[PDB]
Amino acid sequence: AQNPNCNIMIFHPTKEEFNDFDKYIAYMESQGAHRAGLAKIIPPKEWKARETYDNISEILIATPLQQVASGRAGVFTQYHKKKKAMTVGEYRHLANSKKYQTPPHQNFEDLERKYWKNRIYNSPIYGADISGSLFDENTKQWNLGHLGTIQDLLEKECGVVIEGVNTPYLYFGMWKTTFAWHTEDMDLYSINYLHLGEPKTWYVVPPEHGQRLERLARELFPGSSRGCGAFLRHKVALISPTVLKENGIPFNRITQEAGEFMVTFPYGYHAGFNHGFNCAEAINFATPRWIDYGKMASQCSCGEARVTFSMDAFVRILQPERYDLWKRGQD
Ligand SMILES: O=C(O)CNC(=O)C(=O)O
Ligand SMILES: [Mg+2]
Ligand code: NI
Ligand SMILES: [Zn+2]
Repeated sequence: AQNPNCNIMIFHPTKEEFNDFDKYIAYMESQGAHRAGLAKIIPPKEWKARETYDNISEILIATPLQQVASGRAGVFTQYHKKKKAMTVGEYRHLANSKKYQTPPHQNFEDLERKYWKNRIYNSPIYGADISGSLFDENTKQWNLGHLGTIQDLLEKECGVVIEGVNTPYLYFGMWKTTFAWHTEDMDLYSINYLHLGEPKTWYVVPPEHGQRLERLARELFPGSSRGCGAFLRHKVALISPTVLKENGIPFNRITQEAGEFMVTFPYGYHAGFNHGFNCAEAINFATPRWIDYGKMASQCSCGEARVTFSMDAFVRILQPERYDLWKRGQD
């Protein structure tokens, strides 16, 4: 079996190998990359996402989210308080302010230490889940706005024809902005490209061990667990690497830098934080190997997780028994 220790793999495709997205994902899995739950792909040196970022300040963050934490440094929840709209120019200036900027630090490890020590005492502002793309339309390779759609994958594999669309989202981060422990909707893959700015640190649990993380989370967030059978779908719970190590949860960590892609694999729990002002673009995708994960994916039926138009159809076709009780939560 390839990659039996479930290490995060880093790939360096050639420009020739960067032409066929599906085929390269299949290659990475042939080498065991999915066992980690997360892979890093460094694009060929010849490739560019776009010519420059020189006009990005005019993008609007309609609903910036202030991420307020509750709990202890290693085990906390975050709630998202909606703030007034601001441009990316305004946001970048805010990120660079004395109140919000990255603190002095020696290296990524010292900054990771400062994050876990001090995250809970601050409320950074995240511009998340903004529909859009920063890939140039003339970028033909690994353009996250030109991927094959999940609906088309389901049609190719299963013959069924469903409504829904699949588009990318932009994320504007600052120091301490946080993504809580989660898998993707319907345990899809994701791909994330860090367009510009400061790094993003990721933590991931191998898919084969995801249930271990879930069991820990029910012990650590016991009232949340009683309220919903899939509360990690709410995307509010954080657990530090120290706490994971204390409880024997297998995980890995890696830092993504500007210009790099990350791929999360089906049922690969992940969480992380931003080091400073940055902009990432991400989208869900499917392969044939996903279909079984989609059939088995948990769902939030408490009604908090409140999910997309397109996820309806996935549930309806792959999980017809759930369909009924799941859409009572989403209506
Ligand atoms: O970049 C972020 O804040 C969160 N990204 C993801 O969880 C992802 O790409 O799957
Ligand atoms: Mg602009
Ligand atoms: Ni994700
Ligand atoms: Zn729920």
